[PDB]
Amino acid sequence: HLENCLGVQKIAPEQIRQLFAQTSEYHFSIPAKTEEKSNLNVFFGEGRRDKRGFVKPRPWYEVELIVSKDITSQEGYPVLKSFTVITDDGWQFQCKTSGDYSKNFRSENDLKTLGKWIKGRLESHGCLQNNEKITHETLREYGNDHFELRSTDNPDVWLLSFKGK
DNA sequence: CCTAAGCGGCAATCC
DNA sequence: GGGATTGCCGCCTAG
Repeated sequence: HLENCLGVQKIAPEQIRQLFAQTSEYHFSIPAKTEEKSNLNVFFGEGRRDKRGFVKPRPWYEVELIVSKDITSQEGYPVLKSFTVITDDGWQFQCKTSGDYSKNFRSENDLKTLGKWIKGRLESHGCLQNNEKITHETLREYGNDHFELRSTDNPDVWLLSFKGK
C-alpha cells in the first residue's frame, strides 16, 4: 500500500537482509498503545478546527507513536531529530520526532505514511478493517504490540520492525 | 488574502 | 500545589 506513496521508496530484499544482520548500538521497543483519541487511533480523536468553527475530520491513516519519557530519556534516542527509517518489510521513508519531551514519533511531511505502514500491515493480515478502532484484541490477533527501533552504522538511518505471525 | 496539515504544545490527569 | 507525564487538540505559517 506504500509503493505509490510520495516519499516512500522500495528497498531490495537482499539489501534488507544485510542491514538487519548488523547489531545495533541503540535499540528500543516502542509500545503500540491502545489510546482511543491518540497514537494509532488519532482518527477517532477530534478533527482540526478552523477559525470559522468547522472541524475537519482526520484522515484514516493519520497516526503517531507517542513514546514515553522512560524510552525517550534513554541514551541514543533521536530527540527532536529527522531521520531515515527502513522497515523490516522493505520500505524506506522519513520520520521526525516532535512535541514536548520529543514524545511524538511520526512520519515526516505526511503523517499518513507511518499510518499506511502500520494500519496497512494490520489490515493486510485481516486484523483490522477500515474505520475500525485499534484495540488490545487487534494487537493480540496480529501477534505483536511493540515497534522495534534499531540504530544503524549511519546515525541518520534507523531500522523499524513490526512483524506479526 | 485563503487554504491546510505538519508537528508543536495546550491542558487533562496523576500523585 | 504544582512538578511530571502525555493524551489529545489546533495553532502556525508555507505555498
